[PDB]
Amino acid sequence: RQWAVCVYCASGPTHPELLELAAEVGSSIAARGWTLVSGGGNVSAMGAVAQAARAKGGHTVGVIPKALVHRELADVDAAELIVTDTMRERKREMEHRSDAFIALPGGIGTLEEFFEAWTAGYLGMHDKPLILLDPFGHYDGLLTWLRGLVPTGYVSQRAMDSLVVVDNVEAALEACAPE
Amino acid sequence: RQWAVCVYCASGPTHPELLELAAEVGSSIAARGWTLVSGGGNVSAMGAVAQAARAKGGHTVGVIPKALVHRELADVDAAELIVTDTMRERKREMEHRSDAFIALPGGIGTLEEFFEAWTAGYLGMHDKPLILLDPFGHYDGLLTWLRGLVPTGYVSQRAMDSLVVVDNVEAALEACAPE
Repeated sequence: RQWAVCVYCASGPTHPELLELAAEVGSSIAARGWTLVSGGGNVSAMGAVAQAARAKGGHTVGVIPKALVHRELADVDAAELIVTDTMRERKREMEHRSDAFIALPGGIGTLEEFFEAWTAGYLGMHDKPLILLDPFGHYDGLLTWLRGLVPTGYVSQRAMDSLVVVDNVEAALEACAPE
Repeated sequence: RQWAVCVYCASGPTHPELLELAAEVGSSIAARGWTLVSGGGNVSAMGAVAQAARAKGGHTVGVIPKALVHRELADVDAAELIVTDTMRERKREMEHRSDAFIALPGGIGTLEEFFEAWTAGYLGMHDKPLILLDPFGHYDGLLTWLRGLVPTGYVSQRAMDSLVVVDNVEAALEACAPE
């Protein structure tokens, strides 16, 4: 059973900075001998990360709910394509299959995955690393805003501190590595 | 069965402004003859909303994972209390029991809930209203950041327009009301 890293990332934009990020993540995961777990779609960053893992010989696991199969273009090239009945089952599968989590820039669907993984880690329901990887300032406004929730007690310092925020792929993967 | 409104909200702080808002919401839900659904805990805003609803003889439904029963002071005085195995089952039960959703100020756990409900509605998995009720600019920074995701295509204008953002209880409940 290879170490597995789950990547949550955009399903929409085709911006080169986004796709190039996602591709480097996918390559680097594969090059470490690690399995990539992702949303199993061939669009946007989700397509880019899995394609790049495969180009380097890496094992890819794609987990997609049946309702998104035609919309997010189910990744028929994943070595394991897991099609789930529901979206919550999709997230449970991605969690169960993975040893660490990386969130790349994305929109509301990425954010719901991220907040779910974060809250679960913080409550002690799993002890897997959660990395937010953002080289081009995508989540700057979100993080400034989350930090303002600490002095007012809505978010604990401990919750903030259990999130690993980095701007480069190499630091993201070091923070995901098996101890 | 009775029209049911789910209220996602803080589980930490005890600010009078927060507790007063959550109490007014619970009282006003019961005053309409509606059911309150919530995370079934007697802490912070979560406890204030369910206590206010029940105080006016409103039907209250609490949904809580077994692992939070102690730390969130499971609301055993609720008319119905569902104890689930997982956080995902918790959120599934809250969704299926409810006709409309209100998010009040909260932290990462509220944002987890809110972003999941938003995503599911946007993708067409339900057509239930989603209201963000914020009389004190709690979410101003989050909304400003989310709107900055629209011109670059991470979040559609359609997704933003889905959200009903209001600053008062009456407008929130009007937007949750049965057609």
